[PDB]
Amino acid sequence: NPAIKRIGNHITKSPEDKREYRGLELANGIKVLLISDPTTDKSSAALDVHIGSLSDPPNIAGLSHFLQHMLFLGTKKYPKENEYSQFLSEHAGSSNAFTSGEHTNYYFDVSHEHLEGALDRFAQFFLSPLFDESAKDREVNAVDSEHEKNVMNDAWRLFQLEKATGNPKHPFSKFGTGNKYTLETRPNQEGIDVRQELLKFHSAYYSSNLMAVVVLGRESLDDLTNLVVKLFSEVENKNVPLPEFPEHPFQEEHLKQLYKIVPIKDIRNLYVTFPIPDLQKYYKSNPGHYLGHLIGHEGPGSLLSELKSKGWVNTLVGGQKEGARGFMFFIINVDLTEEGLLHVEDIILHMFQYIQKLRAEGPQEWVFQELKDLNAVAFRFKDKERPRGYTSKIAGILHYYPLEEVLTAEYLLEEFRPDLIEMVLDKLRPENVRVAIVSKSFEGKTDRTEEWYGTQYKQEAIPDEVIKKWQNADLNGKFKLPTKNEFIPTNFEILPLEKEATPYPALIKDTAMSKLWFKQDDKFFLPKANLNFEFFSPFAYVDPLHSNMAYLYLELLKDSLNEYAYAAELAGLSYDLQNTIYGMYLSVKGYNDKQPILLKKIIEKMATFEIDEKRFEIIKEAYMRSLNNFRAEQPHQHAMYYLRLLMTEVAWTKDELKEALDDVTLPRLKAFIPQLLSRLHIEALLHGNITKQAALGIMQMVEDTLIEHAHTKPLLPSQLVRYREVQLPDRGWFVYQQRNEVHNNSGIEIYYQTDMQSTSENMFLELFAQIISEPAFNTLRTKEQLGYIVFSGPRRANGIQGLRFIIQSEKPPHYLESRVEAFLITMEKSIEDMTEEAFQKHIQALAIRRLDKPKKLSAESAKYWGEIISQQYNFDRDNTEVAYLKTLTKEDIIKFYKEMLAVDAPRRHKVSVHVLAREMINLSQAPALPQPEVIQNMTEFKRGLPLFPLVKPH
Ligand SMILES: [Zn+2]
Repeated sequence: NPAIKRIGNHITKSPEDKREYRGLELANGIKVLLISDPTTDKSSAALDVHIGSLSDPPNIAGLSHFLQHMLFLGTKKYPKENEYSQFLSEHAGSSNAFTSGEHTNYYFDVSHEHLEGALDRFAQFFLSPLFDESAKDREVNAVDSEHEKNVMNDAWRLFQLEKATGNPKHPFSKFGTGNKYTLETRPNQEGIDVRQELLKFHSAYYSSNLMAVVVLGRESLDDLTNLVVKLFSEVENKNVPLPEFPEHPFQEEHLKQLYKIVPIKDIRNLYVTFPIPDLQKYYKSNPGHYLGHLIGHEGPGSLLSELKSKGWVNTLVGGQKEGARGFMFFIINVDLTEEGLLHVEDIILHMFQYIQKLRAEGPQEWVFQELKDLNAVAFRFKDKERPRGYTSKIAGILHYYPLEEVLTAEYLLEEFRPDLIEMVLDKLRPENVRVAIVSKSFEGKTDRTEEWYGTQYKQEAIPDEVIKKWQNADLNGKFKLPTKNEFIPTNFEILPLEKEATPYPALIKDTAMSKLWFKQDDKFFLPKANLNFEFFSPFAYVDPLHSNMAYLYLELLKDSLNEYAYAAELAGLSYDLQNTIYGMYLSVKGYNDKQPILLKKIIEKMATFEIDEKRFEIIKEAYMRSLNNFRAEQPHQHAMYYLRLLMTEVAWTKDELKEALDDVTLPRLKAFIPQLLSRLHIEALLHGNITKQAALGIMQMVEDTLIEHAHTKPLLPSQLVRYREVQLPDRGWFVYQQRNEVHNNSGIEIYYQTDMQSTSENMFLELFAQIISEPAFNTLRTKEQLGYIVFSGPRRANGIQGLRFIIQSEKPPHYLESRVEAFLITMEKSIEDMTEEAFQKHIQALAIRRLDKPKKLSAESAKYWGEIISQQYNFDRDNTEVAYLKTLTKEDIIKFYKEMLAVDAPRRHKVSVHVLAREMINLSQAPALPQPEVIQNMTEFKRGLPLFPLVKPH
């Protein structure tokens, strides 16, 4: 075969991985991985081009990102602007892409029966894209919103600020997103033909030698091979040299520098950065991760422990951070308490003290050995990935590793390299340090402005006196290396499937205190389990004050277990613990071996909790800011939030919570906890590598612990009250209007309430949503370009449902309203004009999506958990609902549109949330809308309306 340059030897995989693999290099240089999974419901492909933003023309920032957007909008073989989206949508698929500095990564999934058609359309992106003039003029606005959305976001600002403070000559300094100015206005002004620059760029850099492809399907490896050779060997090889960046963006003049930065949110952070060489080639020893593991440790003896005890920091991140081919960074990032903010010099001294400890002890093979063993176990028992993410991830790493090692390369450690460890450790020195402090206290004291985001900051030399103090850091006896991790699992035995084992969770305990749902894993056979618990107390959400206290309690509890639980975390045993409107939620996930130990500790801790006053005051202060910082969330997020407040029976606002927070004292909190625990109901799902007897024991152990230490008594069934959704009146339209003070975009959510969830009402809604899904995106974004964010689909809450539209835009909400209304009328015509085959395609597409099997335990657990917390308990829901779905007709959907959704629908139930921005033809005809009732007060609104029933259990 002349189209294939070489075929891969065995691709190393986990012995638990039933998927089949073959690696190839095509004659044109494309590295390929083929994955055969005859069980998969969705097939997938991805292609990664080893070119990105760092290669943008200096005079056209964002070109490669723009290019990425434009490949979706038509090729020579498939010139219809949305043929790709529409094909994927009509075949249960989805696509996306991303542009980073050195990569452009495209990926899709689709129903397994339609891989070839999806893959063919896809391949044309890399052969002959149209870069249509009309589409270019429109899509540039979507890139502009993407950017607009990021501008007042603290992370993006910091991201670009770093680039702005290094060598300006370095490609690292480039603005990667682009916007209307960089991609249209300035280029027109400078006489540039952007369509030619896209063609020029595609031609020069989209070369086969820089591409890697991954394809996953039901087909055999042989069949997948022919397929890929067929569609991809015509991609042209231009032998483009791979861009490299051997010169660090941070040279001498950029070291021993301090940056004082004003955030948008009220946050307090410190970023310590060291420039380091490119460690990528050392992947078999991974010295930077060895050091990140230690410097970032959260257990006893760690840097974070001492910083916490001193009341200076709460969280810490440490380790290596990617740059590009040629350079990397090493970082230590902490948040700051109000004291911490006054002690940055000391915090940083402690950092250099801990680093000095590492020099003193030298490289530790036992530490390396441990990281190795953990990674080995993690790889062996890796959860089976969803195809779309998997092809994308592997396509990226086909560029860095031999074909035979792509699956293992990022997991298995091979080499102990004390030499490389000392080499990197030698870079972590004060003379090589960069320091950034983010705090509102710098407000008004800054003299520089980063140009792309507007970030206010100040730059100073770190004084030599301060550098010297850091350089002479003695050994602090508070810092000890971590000890052996006792949570490392050793028992991976898969218990044989019991005789009375069930396909769905079975109710195996139904007492006044406990409802225990159980299922032994019959699918995945990895030594793991998920243990989920809902704790109900009417006292977790009875008022704002108690809602605050439930939160602080659990935050305090997690803060207190952190040192102990960290070992468990590294050993693949994690837990999740948060307060809810009904109670408390606890999830323990991971290797089942040491699980009961961690679970017992959490419950013991809950029931015998002693609060540290210093920890209390600090966490309370952070929570204060956290509530306040909601003002800086995105407009569309505000819209969703306000709607959730409006449609739920009981809901405390951020203002209400914040106001009540000043009244939370230590005495009150101490009194609250035993009250909260005094009466409970526990509903649990125990699912995985466990038996009925172990499950009964785990459950009973949780109860017995609560009973012994907290004297927990049962709740009454009548107390187990779920909240209802507000029942909107026939033909009603309500508008609630608010302003976002931070962002200069508007947000809108439109909710067309339909009826109670129900087999029939569920599938009417879901099928209509399926049909309008792609056209809504194509119409409201691609054509009309209202915003980057355009979403439509079902909304489900409290047993009720309806259709929702969410948009974030530069246009005012009342304008968005008419365009969404104009769009609905178009869909009605579209359903009338659509063929029977086209209609059945949509039924078939939704069917595939609903019946898509979970590939890992947690995904299956999640399905059940939904059935359980919604109190609907409909475990066979998918087969049932798909069967009903298949009997539906074009006529049925049209009747449902006319009765519930159309503008003059007799049972239209419409509520709109308008979030105004900070400073506030060729188009289809929008219908005239009625005068809306403007909601002035959320409480009056709820009082004046009925409440829906709750859904009856299955
Ligand atoms: Zn984008």
